[PDB]
Amino acid sequence: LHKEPATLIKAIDGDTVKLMYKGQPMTFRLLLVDTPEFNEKYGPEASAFTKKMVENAKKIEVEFDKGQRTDKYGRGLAYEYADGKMVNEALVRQGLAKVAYVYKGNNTHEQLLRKAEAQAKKEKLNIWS
Ligand SMILES: Cc1cn([C@H]2C[C@H](OP(=O)(O)O)[C@@H](COP(=O)(O)O)O2)c(=O)[nH]c1=O
Ligand SMILES: [Ca+2]
Repeated sequence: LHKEPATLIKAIDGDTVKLMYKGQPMTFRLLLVDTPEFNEKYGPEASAFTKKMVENAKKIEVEFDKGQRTDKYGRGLAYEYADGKMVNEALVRQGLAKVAYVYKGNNTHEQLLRKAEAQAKKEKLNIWS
């Protein structure tokens, strides 16, 4: 897999974001994770987390997996990085997302995220408290 550039257009919530990619505005849905909706417990915390991580970064990148690049709603499916640090993994590590929606052929970073979740659960963080 390889990283590609993008720039923030606007934060949305824990697992979606509006980015410009190849010069076009797109809503991205982060691969392999599920954050609570804003309406839910830890929703606002997830959204604040990704809003901060992505607004403070100098360099946003997206990395597509080997499978579908867009979902049925036209959302881009990617791993997002903020100054080299994967937002999808950071959410999981902090107990602000569950590993979820693991489809075959778009699951390159599955084990990486599961290891993060195991550590979040150990530490009883947020969703796991
Ligand atoms: C993360 C992800 C979600 N989806 C679809 C499945 C879910 O369909 P339904 O809308 O039918 O439940 C929806 C979940 O996204 P949200 O968790 O953002 O709602 O997005 C994919 O198709 N591929 C993916 O990789
Ligand atoms: Ca969600």
